[PDB]
Amino acid sequence: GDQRFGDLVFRQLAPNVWQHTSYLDMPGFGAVASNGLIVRDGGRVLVVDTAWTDDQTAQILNWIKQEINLPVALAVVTHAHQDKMGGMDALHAAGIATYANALSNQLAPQEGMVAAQHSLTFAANGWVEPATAPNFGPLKVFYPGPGHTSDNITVGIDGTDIAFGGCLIKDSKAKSLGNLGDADTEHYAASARAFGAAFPKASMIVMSHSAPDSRAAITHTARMADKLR
Ligand SMILES: C[C@H](CS)C(=O)N1CCc2ccccc2[C@@H]1C(=O)O
Ligand SMILES: [Zn+2]
Ligand SMILES: [Zn+2]
Repeated sequence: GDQRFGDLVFRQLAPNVWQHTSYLDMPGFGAVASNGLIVRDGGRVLVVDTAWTDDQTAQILNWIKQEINLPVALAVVTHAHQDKMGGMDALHAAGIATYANALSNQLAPQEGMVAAQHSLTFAANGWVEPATAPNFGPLKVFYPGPGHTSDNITVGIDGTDIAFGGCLIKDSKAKSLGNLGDADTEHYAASARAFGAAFPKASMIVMSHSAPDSRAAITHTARMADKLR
């Protein structure tokens, strides 16, 4: 199931949904996978998260051209860290409209990232303000609260069993929540539970640093975050 294309891996999760995976050495910790999503909506393609680098992100676009051969209408990126936004210039070079949380766009320069072209904002209960996410089709964007970072957002795919927790959610066997330097340890647990509650029909939880898991990833993440309060 893991289709290799250059240095990336693509895995079909549903008839119109694929996981993209790219790798970057984090010295002393290995070649770390980061996952995002590709969704076909009719005659166009939507991307969730870049790869770590421009070159890897251009490879995503080349895979899409070969395996889907439809235009990429937009991309949404889920926080201002390199695994999610490191390939912004490649998306812009391809003419793809890009979207991020307004706070991610604000943070991008200090994080060494190129900002997305458009900013998403969110209602008090986390759902995206629809005028800021035009043409998102089946992508349902939700801000669960601060957790892994203050800007982290999540995305469900309507018409599927899939929701994407990004780097907020760890798998059900993870030993910890990882680096907490940008994290909000007071609010993380509630944000993890809010993601679960936003997407109650998503039995397949996709996340950035582990393979797709059951909803036990959400409960385990929440329980780990409870430990930190
Ligand atoms: C660059 C990304 C942005 S989320 C990052 O910081 N990661 C990625 C996953 C990983 C794996 C091994 C060691 C550290 C990390 C670290 C973390 O989450 O702690
Ligand atoms: Zn991150
Ligand atoms: Zn990450």
